[PDB]
Amino acid sequence: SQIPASEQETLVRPKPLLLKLLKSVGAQKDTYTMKEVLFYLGQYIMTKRLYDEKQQHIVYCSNDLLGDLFGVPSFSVKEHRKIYTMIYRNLVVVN
Ligand SMILES: COc1ccccc1-n1nc2c(c1C(C)C)[C@H](c1ccc(Cl)cc1C)N(c1cc(Cl)ccc1OCCN(C)C)C2=O
Ligand SMILES: [Cl-]
Repeated sequence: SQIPASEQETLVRPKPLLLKLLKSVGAQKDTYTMKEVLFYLGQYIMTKRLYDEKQQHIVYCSNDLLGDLFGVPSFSVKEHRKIYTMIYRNLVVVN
């Protein structure tokens, strides 16, 4: 819809700050798929309860490493294209 299914198959190498976050939720490796990166970031948000309990579409991250990563104090989980750009700040695509 917003995102082609093929995007999930993209292979990526996280930069240090993203790697730091991923290591708190998932197995370390040099190269991830975007399916993996997205899953792990989602799990990070859920475990650390960075979403508004009463307004669950909004992630609040100004008091968290995630805010440094994404460069925003908050965002909506519905804004998928924006999320991909924020993630892409922090990785290199490998091919
Ligand atoms: C605070 O959020 C919630 C609270 C309660 C329930 C759900 C959610 N919640 N909603 C969504 C997410 C979550 C959490 C974080 C897993 C993730 C998502 C959002 C942000 C990031 Cl960085 C990573 C992921 C996986 N996400 C999303 C983002 C993109 Cl760019 C592409 C597809 C996505 O999901 C498609 C639907 N899926 C459930 C199968 C959503 O639409
Ligand atoms: Cl933190």
